[PDB]
Amino acid sequence: PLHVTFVCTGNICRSPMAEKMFAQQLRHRGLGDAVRVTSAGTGNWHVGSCADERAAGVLRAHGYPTDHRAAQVGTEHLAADLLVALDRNHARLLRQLGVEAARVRMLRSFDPRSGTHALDVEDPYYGDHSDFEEVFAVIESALPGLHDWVDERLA
Ligand SMILES: [Cl-]
Repeated sequence: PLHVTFVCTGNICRSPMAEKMFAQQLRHRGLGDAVRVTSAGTGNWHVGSCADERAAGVLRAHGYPTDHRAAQVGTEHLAADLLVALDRNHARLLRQLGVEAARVRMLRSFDPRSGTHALDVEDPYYGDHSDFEEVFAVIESALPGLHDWVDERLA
């Protein structure tokens, strides 16, 4: 059972959205039981909390699940086959956490339009609904490449 996890700071906005969106797609693709998808944060001040409301609101609006319980990065996540970081600071930390460079990758690097220098997924925490809608757009735009990665592994 392949294991892919998404990582941001608080695990209440960006990472949780990626997790659910990806999970959903995997389900549509009949790959539900082949891949395990989670998300965790580098910080510990939101641990156990539900996903940010504005985040849930956008997921809901697009028909995605919103059930979520924030977790801090732990042994569980550090053991995933692929750690996907939302921005480059998350990437730096997972790296300092012991994960080898190759198992750590930024979400946008999977965007089919991405260049060599991956882009951060801007944090929408200090904005409103539209900002999360934007983040959804950015994430949706990146996931396809993550699917290519999964397909390859499952083969
Ligand atoms: Cl967050």
